[PDB]
Amino acid sequence: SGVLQISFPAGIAAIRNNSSLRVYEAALDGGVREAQYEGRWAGGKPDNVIATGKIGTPIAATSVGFQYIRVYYVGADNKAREACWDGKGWYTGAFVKDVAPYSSIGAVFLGKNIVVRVYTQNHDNTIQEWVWDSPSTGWTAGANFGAALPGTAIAATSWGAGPYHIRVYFQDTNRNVIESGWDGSGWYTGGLKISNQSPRASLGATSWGESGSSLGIRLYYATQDNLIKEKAWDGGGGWYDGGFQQRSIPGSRVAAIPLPVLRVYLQNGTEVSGITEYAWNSGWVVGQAVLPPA
Amino acid sequence: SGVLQISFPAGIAAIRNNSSLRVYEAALDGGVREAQYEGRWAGGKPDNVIATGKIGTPIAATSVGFQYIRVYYVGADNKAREACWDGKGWYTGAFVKDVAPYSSIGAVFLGKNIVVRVYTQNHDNTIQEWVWDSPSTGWTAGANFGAALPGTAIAATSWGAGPYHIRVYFQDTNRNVIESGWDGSGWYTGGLKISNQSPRASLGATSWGESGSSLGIRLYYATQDNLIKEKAWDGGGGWYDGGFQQRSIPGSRVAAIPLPVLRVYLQNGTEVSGITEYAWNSGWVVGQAVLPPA
Ligand SMILES: CO[C@@H]1O[C@@H](C)[C@@H](O)[C@@H](O)[C@@H]1O
Ligand SMILES: CO[C@@H]1O[C@@H](C)[C@@H](O)[C@@H](O)[C@@H]1O
Ligand SMILES: CO[C@@H]1O[C@@H](C)[C@@H](O)[C@@H](O)[C@@H]1O
Ligand SMILES: CO[C@@H]1O[C@@H](C)[C@@H](O)[C@@H](O)[C@@H]1O
Ligand SMILES: CO[C@@H]1O[C@@H](C)[C@@H](O)[C@@H](O)[C@@H]1O
Ligand SMILES: CO[C@@H]1O[C@@H](C)[C@@H](O)[C@@H](O)[C@@H]1O
Ligand SMILES: CO[C@@H]1O[C@@H](C)[C@@H](O)[C@@H](O)[C@@H]1O
Ligand SMILES: CO[C@@H]1O[C@@H](C)[C@@H](O)[C@@H](O)[C@@H]1O
Ligand SMILES: CO[C@@H]1O[C@@H](C)[C@@H](O)[C@@H](O)[C@@H]1O
Repeated sequence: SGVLQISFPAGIAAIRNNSSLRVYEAALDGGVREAQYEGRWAGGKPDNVIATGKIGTPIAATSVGFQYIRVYYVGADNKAREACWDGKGWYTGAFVKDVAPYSSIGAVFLGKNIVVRVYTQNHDNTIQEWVWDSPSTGWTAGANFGAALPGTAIAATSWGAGPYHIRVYFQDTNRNVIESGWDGSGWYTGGLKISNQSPRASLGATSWGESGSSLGIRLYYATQDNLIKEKAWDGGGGWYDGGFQQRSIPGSRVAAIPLPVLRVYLQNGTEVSGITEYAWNSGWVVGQAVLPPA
Repeated sequence: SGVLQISFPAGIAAIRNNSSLRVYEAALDGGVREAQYEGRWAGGKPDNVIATGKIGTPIAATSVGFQYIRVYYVGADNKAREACWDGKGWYTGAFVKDVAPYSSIGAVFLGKNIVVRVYTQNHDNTIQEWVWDSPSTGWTAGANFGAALPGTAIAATSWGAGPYHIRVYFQDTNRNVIESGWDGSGWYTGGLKISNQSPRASLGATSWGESGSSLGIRLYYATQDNLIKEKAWDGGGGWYDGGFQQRSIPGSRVAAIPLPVLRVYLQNGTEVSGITEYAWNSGWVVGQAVLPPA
């Protein structure tokens, strides 16, 4: 066990391809460790580092199956960087952007083609989108959502193609959790608002289905009491308070992968620094008490 | 603006000569910054750095008036190090000791001569005493309190001249806050016990008076739900829950300087990452909403 090498609190990101999972956790030296679920849990060790950022790096991960994985982290040079998987080994990606030293990161693949959005916080504390549509044009600026709380968590999810549907959750300068939305016709301010939350309260999103009845979105958020709670959206909506409620360590990040393998990853104190998996199976249960390298 | 350079959460240390205060706060690049109170608050800026540790460095600070100041921090190499003041300018101390990567620091002067104790957590997770008695002998290993919780906070306070009195507060492997005492005739387990507290809950001790009726000890500590509360010992005895109960950011540190200039420093989310001063004046009040560099 080298669970004590895991940060307290760690940056956490999670992806899945069917019942194959990956969880990316921050080591306390800035190392971004991969944990693998392939019918059992492995990795999280020093030889599972896919890159090194600064101590306290946020992690954001996104994928198209396991055909393409992209993991985002912040270096000690206050630049967001990118680790890449294209089926035959990890490599450094072209994504390099200056961020506020306290910036969080969100990232999404758009549809089943290799199209990427990354959301970071500028020095001026605005949320800026980064766009990759193809190699010819490379990384460009997309939308800037304006002033956000300095240090805000940033949580992004996408579903659909033609058009793509994107939601980005972050805190405004009055500590409210708000939502930036895109459905093909410009960015708007969404229906989701959690009033007057804790400064830099952690945020995690997942989504499943398509626009209409099948659609689901879950947004996991820190309460001022070191709980992680859940806002939920299904089909045509009405945001509501979901059943997920769990005690966490102060500052726990949270990451979610979607139904039908709905899992939520946080730090609740197990083995001190270890990450815990919660699983929806007609009700919340302990999916795995502590992730590798425990 | 400048206050956004302070870590979230930040190591905090405080000392005082009469009504002259010094507060040491960690910048989010590991910078150890000095705020000064000389009838008004100043400092906290980049040209007030006295030393640079790893991001999330703990800070311990101890003084004999303002004739002698010692400030302890952890470097990027997992070595606890010292910045010194002898009344003529800041220099690098001889104290360089290996520490677990997540180690805290407690440090005390013993009496009015130049005698120092530093408490750290070793790689094996034991609490280690470092002894400085004179130049002839230099830094030596002292007592070892055994297994502690990996990443425990460490708070240390001393009073008295001969015998010297030392109390060291830290978290055992069962998450209980416990006390190591020295009254001149060997170390013992003290009466202070705070059962099954949050793994690595912050800790801050001040003491005043002398063994006898005039003795004060105040131990500030973090609760599971982001309050800082207080354990109080007055002269003769009986630990009691103190009046001091404030809301904090997740993982806020706490530092305190003794009555009759009793002030508690913590991070409650004012200007996001600013340190707030509480004052004792027949009841707890706000003394300084936000410390420099804000
Ligand atoms: C062998 O390939 C496995 O699956 C890939 C999707 C990556 O997660 C890689 O780190 C892992 O070793
Ligand atoms: C081919 O380019 C690689 O993958 C693209 C989808 C981007 O993530 C890019 O930064 C990376 O270098
Ligand atoms: C049409 O409403 C938009 O899409 C839904 C899926 C929700 O994200 C809602 O808050 C948003 O405003
Ligand atoms: C049926 O309940 C709703 O959807 C489930 C998938 C869970 O997210 C639950 O917390 C939520 O209230
Ligand atoms: C049946 O296994 C459940 O689903 C897997 C895909 C993992 O999330 C595992 O930890 C969980 O117990
Ligand atoms: C004389 O040596 C200086 O003062 C002593 C009290 C110690 O703090 C030592 O590390 C420092 O270099
Ligand atoms: C006499 O009791 C000893 O000294 C007191 C000042 C307290 O620190 C107590 O916990 C300790 O065990
Ligand atoms: C009687 O009041 C006690 O001593 C004061 C000096 C404060 O520490 C207060 O919180 C404590 O309850
Ligand atoms: C006289 O003013 C009070 O005491 C000073 C020594 C400082 O603690 C100051 O911030 C506080 O308001």
